[PDB]
Amino acid sequence: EWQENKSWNAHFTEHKSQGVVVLWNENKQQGFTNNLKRANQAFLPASTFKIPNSLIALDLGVVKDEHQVFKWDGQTRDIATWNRDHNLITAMKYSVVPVYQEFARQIGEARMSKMLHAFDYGNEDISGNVDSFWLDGGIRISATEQISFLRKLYHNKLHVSAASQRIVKQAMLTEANGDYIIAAKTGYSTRIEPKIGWWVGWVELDDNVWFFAMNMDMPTSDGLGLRQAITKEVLKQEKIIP
Repeated sequence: EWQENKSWNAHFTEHKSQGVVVLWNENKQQGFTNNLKRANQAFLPASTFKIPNSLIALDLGVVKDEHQVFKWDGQTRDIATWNRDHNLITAMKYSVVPVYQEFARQIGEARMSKMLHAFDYGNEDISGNVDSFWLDGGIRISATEQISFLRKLYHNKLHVSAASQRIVKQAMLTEANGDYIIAAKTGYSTRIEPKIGWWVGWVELDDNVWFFAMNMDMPTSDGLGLRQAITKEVLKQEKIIP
């Protein structure tokens, strides 16, 4: 049910990179990766934690819906797109950390901990500050664990409302055309070594769904475009996208 495909290493080597891509074929119930060991290594989730954070904040009524406006607190920060008003759609699109830090404080430690246990998310450990544990605390998740969590979200089987799950899946929409749809989230963990980049989500076709999770070494921010580019080279090679 898990097969290793070392030919995908060519895509990492040609881009002067090191990492893992994991794919799951939903119709055939089979997994594929270039590296079984790194596929089961657990890291900080960084901004991929926006998926479970959104679901918990909607189910508890901390966020009313995808149109509610969260006003800029007034403080300038290094990322320009953060210095304005946002809704859930634009906060996910531009990875707006301060909006999600406010969500976490309103949820509080006790509810965050007990809701994550329900989703069986990684090592289920939230030790550290209630508003940064996913950036520099004790929570850890592997690429094969991201896939388990995403399949449950896709089939509306997490223990929250169907409506909450549909709103978060809409907010993950990244790309669509006549050939495929991609729903996904990026991450970048820089506070604790080793510094890594993430991309997790799925490709919906007419007759099948392909789940994916990838992470890669990211010693500096110059390689961030490679999260998406290396994943799309694997998808083209396997004939999932043209």
